Amino acid sequence: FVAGPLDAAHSSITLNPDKPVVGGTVTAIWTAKDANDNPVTGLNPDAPSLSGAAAAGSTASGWTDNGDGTWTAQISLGTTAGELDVMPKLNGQDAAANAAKVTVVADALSSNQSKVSVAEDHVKAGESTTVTLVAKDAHGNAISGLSLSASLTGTASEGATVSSWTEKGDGSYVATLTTGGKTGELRVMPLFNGQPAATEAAQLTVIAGEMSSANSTLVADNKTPTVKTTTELTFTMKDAYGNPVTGLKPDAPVFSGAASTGSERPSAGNWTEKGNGVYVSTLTLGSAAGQLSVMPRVNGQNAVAQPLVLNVAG
Repeated sequence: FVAGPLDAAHSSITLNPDKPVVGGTVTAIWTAKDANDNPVTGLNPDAPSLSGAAAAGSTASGWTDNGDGTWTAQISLGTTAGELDVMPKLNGQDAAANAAKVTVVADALSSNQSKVSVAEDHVKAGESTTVTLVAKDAHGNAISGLSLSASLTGTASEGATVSSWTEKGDGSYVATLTTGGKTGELRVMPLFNGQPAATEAAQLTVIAGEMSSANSTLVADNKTPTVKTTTELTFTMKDAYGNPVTGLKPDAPVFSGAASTGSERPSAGNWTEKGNGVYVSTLTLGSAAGQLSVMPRVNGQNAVAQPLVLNVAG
């Protein structure tokens, strides 16, 4: 017998498969029925209606009437990943109860389009920085849900580690890179299925750690200088691992004791780094004789365990 008019509330649409890849194909299967659930054939349907991010550049063939109430169309997908919503239409009106929805997935990870970056390109020994991976396919689609690892290379890779990765959405992933006690060059390559996930490794320099007052020393060329004369100060600065702390100018030292109390106070001149982590300054003694305690300062902190003690001669 002849079926009644198409009824959208009794009709449906399916897309097969779910998760097709960009540039691939997806099949649309529209089940057309009347209000008595009888199949509907011999219609003149409009072209399939495509929406969502993945509809861009996607094209549909005409609908094939299978003679059983099912109508099939092939969709050639564009290169944009994301949601694809498909609704059949008859004279501009919806011809199914709901649109069919799939996620069109990005293609294989492209090392050329993907990028790795480090928040700081100089990191102090023992400290950490953030590594960011932006993972993409050849068309520039962001790749979600990746399981990642990392490869560390270079002089400073021994003792350095990378944490678990955190996905931040839109194919962005972050991890913590912790350096160890070894200074020098370090390169980080995020890995996907054991292969490089980026064009080139992010590069950083591991520099000396925070200064260690226990490993640092201050000496003078004369332990008994006369009032108002000078003595050369030699300040050797190291981190907790014994690395020399280079390129870091100390502050003015702090003076206490009898020899710091005269009308003329002792004063240290500018520090010059003359050796690797070795800073030299000229100390001009004050007008008062007696014991002088000299405490070097670096970034507002005491730079040695115990002060240099001088006995200033009258």
